[PDB]
Amino acid sequence: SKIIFRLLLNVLMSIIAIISYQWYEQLGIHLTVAPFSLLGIAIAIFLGFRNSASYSRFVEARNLWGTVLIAERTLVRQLRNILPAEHDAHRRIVSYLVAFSWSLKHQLRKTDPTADLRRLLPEERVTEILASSMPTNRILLLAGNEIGQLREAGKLSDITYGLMDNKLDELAHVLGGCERLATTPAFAYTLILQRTVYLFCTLLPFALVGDLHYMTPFVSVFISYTFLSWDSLAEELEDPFGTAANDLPLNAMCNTIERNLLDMTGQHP
Amino acid sequence: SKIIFRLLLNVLMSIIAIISYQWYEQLGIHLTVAPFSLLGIAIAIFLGFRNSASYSRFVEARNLWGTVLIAERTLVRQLRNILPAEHDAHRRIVSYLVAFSWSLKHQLRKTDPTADLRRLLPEERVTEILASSMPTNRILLLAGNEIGQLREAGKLSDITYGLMDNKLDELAHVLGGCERLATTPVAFAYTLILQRTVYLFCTLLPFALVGDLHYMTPFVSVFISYTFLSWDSLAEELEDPFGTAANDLPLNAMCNTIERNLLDMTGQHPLPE
Amino acid sequence: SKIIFRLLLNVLMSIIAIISYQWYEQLGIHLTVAPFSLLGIAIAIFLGFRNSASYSRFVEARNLWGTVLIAERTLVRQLRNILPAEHDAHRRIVSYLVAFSWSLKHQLRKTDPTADLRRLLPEERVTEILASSMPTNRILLLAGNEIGQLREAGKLSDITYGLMDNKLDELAHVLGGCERLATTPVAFAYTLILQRTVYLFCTLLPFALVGDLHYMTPFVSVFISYTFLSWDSLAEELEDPFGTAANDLPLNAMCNTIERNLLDMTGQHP
Amino acid sequence: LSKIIFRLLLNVLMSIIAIISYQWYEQLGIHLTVAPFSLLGIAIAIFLGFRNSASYSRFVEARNLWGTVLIAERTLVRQLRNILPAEHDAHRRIVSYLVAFSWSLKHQLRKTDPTADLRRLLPEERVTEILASSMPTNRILLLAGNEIGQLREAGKLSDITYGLMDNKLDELAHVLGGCERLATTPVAFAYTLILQRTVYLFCTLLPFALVGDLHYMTPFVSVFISYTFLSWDSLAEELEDPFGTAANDLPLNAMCNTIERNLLDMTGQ
Amino acid sequence: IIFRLLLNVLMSIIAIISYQWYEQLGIHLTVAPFSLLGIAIAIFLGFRNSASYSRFVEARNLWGTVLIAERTLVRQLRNILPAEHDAHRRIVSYLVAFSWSLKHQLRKTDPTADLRRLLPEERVTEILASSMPTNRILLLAGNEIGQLREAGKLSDITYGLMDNKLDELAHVLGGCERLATTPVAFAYTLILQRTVYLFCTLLPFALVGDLHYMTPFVSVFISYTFLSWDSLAEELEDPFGTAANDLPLNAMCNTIERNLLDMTGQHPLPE
Ligand SMILES: [Cl-]
Ligand SMILES: [Cl-]
Ligand SMILES: [Cl-]
Ligand SMILES: [Cl-]
Ligand SMILES: [Cl-]
Ligand SMILES: [Cl-]
Ligand SMILES: [Cl-]
Ligand SMILES: [Cl-]
Ligand SMILES: [Cl-]
Ligand SMILES: [Cl-]
Ligand SMILES: [Cl-]
Ligand SMILES: [Cl-]
Ligand code: NA
Ligand SMILES: [Zn+2]
Ligand SMILES: [Zn+2]
Ligand SMILES: [Zn+2]
Ligand SMILES: [Zn+2]
Ligand SMILES: [Zn+2]
Ligand SMILES: [Zn+2]
Ligand SMILES: [Zn+2]
Ligand SMILES: [Zn+2]
Ligand SMILES: [Zn+2]
Ligand SMILES: [Zn+2]
Ligand SMILES: [Zn+2]
Ligand SMILES: [Zn+2]
Ligand SMILES: [Zn+2]
Ligand SMILES: [Zn+2]
Ligand SMILES: [Zn+2]
Ligand SMILES: [Zn+2]
Ligand SMILES: [Zn+2]
Ligand SMILES: [Zn+2]
Repeated sequence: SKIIFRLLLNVLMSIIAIISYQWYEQLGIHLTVAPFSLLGIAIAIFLGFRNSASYSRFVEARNLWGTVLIAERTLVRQLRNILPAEHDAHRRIVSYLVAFSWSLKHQLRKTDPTADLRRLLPEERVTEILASSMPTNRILLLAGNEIGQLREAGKLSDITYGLMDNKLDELAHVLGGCERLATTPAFAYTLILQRTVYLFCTLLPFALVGDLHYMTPFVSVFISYTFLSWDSLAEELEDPFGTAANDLPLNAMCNTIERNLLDMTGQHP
Repeated sequence: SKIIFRLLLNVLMSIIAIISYQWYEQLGIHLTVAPFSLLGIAIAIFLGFRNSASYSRFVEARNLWGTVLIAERTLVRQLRNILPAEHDAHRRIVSYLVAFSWSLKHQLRKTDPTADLRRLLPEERVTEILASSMPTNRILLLAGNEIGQLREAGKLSDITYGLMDNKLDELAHVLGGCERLATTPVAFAYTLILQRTVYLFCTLLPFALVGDLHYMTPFVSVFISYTFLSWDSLAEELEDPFGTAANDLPLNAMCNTIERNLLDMTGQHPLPE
Repeated sequence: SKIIFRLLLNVLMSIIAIISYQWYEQLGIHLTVAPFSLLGIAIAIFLGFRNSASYSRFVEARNLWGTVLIAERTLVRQLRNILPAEHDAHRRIVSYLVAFSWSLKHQLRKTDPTADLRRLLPEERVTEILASSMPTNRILLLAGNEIGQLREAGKLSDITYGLMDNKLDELAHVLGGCERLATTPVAFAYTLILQRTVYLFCTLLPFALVGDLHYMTPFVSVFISYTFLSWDSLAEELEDPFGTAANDLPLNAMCNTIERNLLDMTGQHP
Repeated sequence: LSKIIFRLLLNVLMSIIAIISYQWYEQLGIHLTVAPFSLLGIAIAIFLGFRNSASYSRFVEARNLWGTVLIAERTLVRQLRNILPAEHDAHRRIVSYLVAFSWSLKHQLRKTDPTADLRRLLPEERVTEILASSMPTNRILLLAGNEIGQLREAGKLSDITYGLMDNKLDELAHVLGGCERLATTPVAFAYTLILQRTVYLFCTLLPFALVGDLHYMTPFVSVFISYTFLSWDSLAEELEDPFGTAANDLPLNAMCNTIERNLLDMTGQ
Repeated sequence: IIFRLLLNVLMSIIAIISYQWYEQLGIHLTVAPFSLLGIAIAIFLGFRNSASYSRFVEARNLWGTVLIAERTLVRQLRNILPAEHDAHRRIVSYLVAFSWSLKHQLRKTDPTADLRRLLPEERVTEILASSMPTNRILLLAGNEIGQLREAGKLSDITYGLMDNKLDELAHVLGGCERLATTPVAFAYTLILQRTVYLFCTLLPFALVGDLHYMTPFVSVFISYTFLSWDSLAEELEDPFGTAANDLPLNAMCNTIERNLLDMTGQHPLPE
């Protein structure tokens, strides 16, 4: 958030514009507003569409995480409703579902899931999970064996197994959607558009000065602020899985998921 | 609204601009229209996309609430169609479905669900529900218990149980979606910045217009201002869909419809079932 | 088409503006184009987005009606494919399905479904349906009973019952979707504000076009007003999809299509 | 079809008129500045933008529905092969229905005679049943459904596997309804014509408004702008008839051939 | 792009040194008409880019579904039939073959080496003999699932759960094939590109009256803004074109192979 830096440099560029207006018609240099109107409206259009895309990715990310909570709540719901007495199963599945959420956070944050895993699962499971090119996937497989074994033992039918299998499928879709949003970056343009906006804002006073004279800085900074604010919104929407204040609060969301699942299985945080 | 204040303040700034125009050249200050055009067009473009995001949130809230009515109607339809004789289960499940709606409403309004729940559920359940940090979720789990019991007693097969389970799933998506929409909107921070940008734009505008319009300044300036502020205020009215304002969702009426709907669909006759 | 009114109304102001221009200097009033460019462009942007929303609402209402035809077509196909000999059950269910659509139309037009119900259903059922304050919903429930009976009788299994149950769900989504779109549209209030803004703008516009256009004022002004008024009125047309106007959804025709479909050839099938 | 080249020629002519008739503009009091035409052009571009968006989406939807036919038919055949590998008679019958469905859909949307295609694929008895119907394509689905219906009655399909295939007939029904929906007069088609006339009027007036500024340049600039608006506007009419036979409508014949070839490929024919 | 920028500079010089001549003869270019046109062009490019982006997102989503569906199908095989490792390995081969085969089909490259490395020779012959190889692979995968069903190792229910996944892959195949053909408004895109090109080359002549020697600077900047946006659109429209960036597609086919070898304990290397 060196937007305040970019403003100050604008005020500076404005002063340089006023000062150097003295030599403007002489060097053979004239700068009108109308060409900058054209360019500025074009950039605003492009910024409008770009931000629209950024916003949508951020919302999709928030939604995918939304689905983790919904699908996990419902899997636990089904286990209790279908197998009310299998409390061991209840607890092991819950510990996989909770491990899934934390490991999803670690995967997207590019951090180590070991501590969280060790808190939740026996060490043999941790080892098996850590060895996988995709830990969240191994957890889904392991949650799968729990309902799998219940099915082998005749406690679930093929139908009731399928109802719960569908929830693991839904979690696979969340996993896939997040990995798609993480490793998605023509982000190359987000930077190009940014430099465009920067260059435009810094050239702008030079074009305004002929008309506004001493008023240049105020108008220049006002227009710069509007474009720079809008442009920086994109930047803040473009790393939804990051650690910045305006990124998704994944730690808090994992705590909510865990709290919900412990609540449903009669445990106290 | 506060908009009439904003218009009147704009008239004032216009009159100041007319009367302070004289001192303009003396202070060496020019304000042309062209840079304000650029700025205004930029702001309008941004307001367009912003409002589009606001509208979408409101429409989603509305769809989520539409889903409750649909999912609950069909769950009751399925119970009557599949277990026509099981009136006690019908009444238990209906009262959970109605409790879910009211509970959802209270949670989003951050109001006390107690009256509505006491009105609908037996006391052993009501205290269990208010014991949770997640009452609405608890109510779904209890509705699930009902159909779970019909399964265990052989009244529902695994298949017919499945058909009803799927409807509990739809209600779960509603709960999750509503909860997501209830937390601070995405990039709210900017919506506030934009509003301030619009405010500053409207109030600086006459100073830009005056050199061209003179006394006509107030008329044109408040007109432009009304256009920008009306559009910007629409976004505020759309952003709290679960709020208590009249422009927000009539959640109370919606929960009444749901209740009346499910009561309509059931009732009458005793017998061992 | 009070666009023809507003256009003439606009041609008046255009004359006024030609007869005043000189007298502007005497009253101390200048009105340049540029401020009106800014304001007109903003309005166009907001009109664009607003129309988009209106259009989306219209299209959704159209798709929901499409679903009625699709889901009713496939429910009857399932009955024919799974229980080919059960012609009595076919007739009964088909009449509920046909009653569903007409009942949905009446609900959305706020008209009396009594005649249509009596044409299709037993009187006992017509009274049952009219008793409900949600009659379309009651029809689905009644359609479901037919399917339910066939399952209790063991003619459908749980699986094949489930296949048909899904189609009743689909019709439930349509009922719900339509009820949602029938209620006063999102921020309807603003479409009325935008409408007034467009009007005022078109009215004030010639007063600011004179200085540039002189005599050409009424022509260019009426052209601009048509463009903005055309587009705004389109919103009006799209906003009430279940209305009775000629530009609203042809609900009677669509209900006729559904009926002819389900009764294709005295309801006979290979 | 391509009447734009006309409108361009009419535009060059109005440019020549404008130049010639410019002098007499005074002593009448008729001026045309660019600025009000800037306002009008921009408003038109915005509306063209939104309108073309809807036209584009409708054409995309027509293409997607046809794509669903390929997908749903592939998988129905796949399912039949995988579930009943030995039942080649049923394979051939169901395939001929699925192929018949495709061609009949095309005939329906083109309002052409399906008879020869139907006869090349099905026995006369079935062709008779199909053509007797007021809704032939829908009746083909019913017949396809009776084929899988019979396999179910004979116990070769269980209810579960009958269900898997029934779902594909549902998809085909969504395609049929969707196409019938798209085949009817577009939402607000009337405005499309209104917008067209607006663009035409604007384009023919434009050179009168530029001549003041551009003199002899008028014809070249007015035609460049006119082309731009007319190119964009004519994209609507290019996208508004997806089922037609023009070069830029969907190649339904080739698509039906692709469908047929795929199904024949999958059944060793 | 850069060649169109330098030509823009060259047109600007031509504009400066010739400005005097032509304006004398009664041929004027002002800024306002080019402002109208440029803004209209920008509006059109906005909408165009919007369609380009949406095609791109669909491609990403379709390939996302390959990973999801293939992962869950293999998970189902292990959860439902834990002991059936031969069947596991065969099906994994078909799934991995499907992905590589899809990529080859979309890129129009030769799938033979990927097929020959994954599958028995007889099966490769069958697949290469078909005009729809990727579809043939789906059919073969379905065969494996269908065989376990005939042997009564899958019930109809559990067979069904897996059949659903094969369906997801059928929708990926077709969506990608549809995306692979020429875009719906491709002809206009050619028109708009040329329209941007001509606008950029004429622009200096419209500016020079106002900017003089500054003309090459403002002209090159405006041009860059328009051509960047156009260029981005070109890339996005064509997620499987023969000019595409192959990194993500290759990445994805490798990720899924790795994932499935992991899931069937073919990794890591034994002790
Ligand atoms: Cl769920
Ligand atoms: Cl528990
Ligand atoms: Cl439902
Ligand atoms: Cl009851
Ligand atoms: Cl009842
Ligand atoms: Cl259907
Ligand atoms: Cl499919
Ligand atoms: Cl065959
Ligand atoms: Cl001249
Ligand atoms: Cl075969
Ligand atoms: Cl294995
Ligand atoms: Cl394994
Ligand atoms: Na970050
Ligand atoms: Zn779900
Ligand atoms: Zn438990
Ligand atoms: Zn899936
Ligand atoms: Zn539903
Ligand atoms: Zn009852
Ligand atoms: Zn009792
Ligand atoms: Zn209380
Ligand atoms: Zn004066
Ligand atoms: Zn359907
Ligand atoms: Zn019959
Ligand atoms: Zn004049
Ligand atoms: Zn005059
Ligand atoms: Zn004159
Ligand atoms: Zn499908
Ligand atoms: Zn065969
Ligand atoms: Zn055509
Ligand atoms: Zn294995
Ligand atoms: Zn590995």
